Amino acid sequence: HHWGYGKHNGPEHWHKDFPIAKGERQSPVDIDTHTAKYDPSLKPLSVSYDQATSLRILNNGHAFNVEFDDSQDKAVLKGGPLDGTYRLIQFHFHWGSLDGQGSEHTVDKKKYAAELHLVHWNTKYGDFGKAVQQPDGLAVLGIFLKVGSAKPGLQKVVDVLDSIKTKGKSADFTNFDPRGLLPESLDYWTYPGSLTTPPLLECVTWIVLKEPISVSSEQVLKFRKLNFNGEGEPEELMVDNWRPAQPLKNRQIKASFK
Ligand SMILES: NS(=O)(=O)c1ccccc1Cl
Ligand SMILES: [Zn+2]
Repeated sequence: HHWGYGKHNGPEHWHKDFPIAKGERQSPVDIDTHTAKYDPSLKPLSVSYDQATSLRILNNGHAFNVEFDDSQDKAVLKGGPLDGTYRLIQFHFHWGSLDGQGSEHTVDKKKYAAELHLVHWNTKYGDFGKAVQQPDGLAVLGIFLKVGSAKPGLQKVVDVLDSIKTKGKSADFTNFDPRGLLPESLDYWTYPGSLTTPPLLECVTWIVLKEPISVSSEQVLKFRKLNFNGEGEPEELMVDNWRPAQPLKNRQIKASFK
């Protein structure tokens, strides 16, 4: 049936339903740190998450989304390479079956244990659905996770996962503050790319932070106890929900730092 991450419906199949899978600005990519070019004209990123309103967390059968109220300018991203204001609509993760894999972007071929995506849409296009139809419609902030010490501001997410074990379950998830997921530094690489899941629209400015956050072994362990299937189906653990690195082709990765 439909796309997933298994042997029969995984990334090497997606192009059949989604020919853009082999397009010119696909994500994720390997970030060759020696080839990315310092661009002294990029500004500092501006993450304004003080007023963020989270609503809900949901298992959509590929990952879990923590969803925000994006009907006003309450949590925005601006600056960096971005023109205009992008509102936070959701974040999710991609993670592995083992600590040695899980991230979508890689750094000099290094795979991290998981990668967080904070998904924002350009408010000149009025909603998320219109933004994805535009070459500068989305801005995703990518943050790598490595396993070491626990990240305290992730724990509230880890502790609700038992309640959304299977596809289609959701749970109320208000008053969660995503500034607790950020690393200290905001140095980044940026390039134009795509959703890394179907429909793989080429609508994203990717902003990937150099500095990983660390989470504990028990934290990422809880991610791996999720299910891709729906309740009362045979259990397929939700792991390795990451697309591998795609050809860079005709793109340059720019760095905010030297
Ligand atoms: N993995 S991703 O590219 O951030 C993504 C996934 C689903 C919807 C929107 C986006 Cl930007
Ligand atoms: Zn993602």
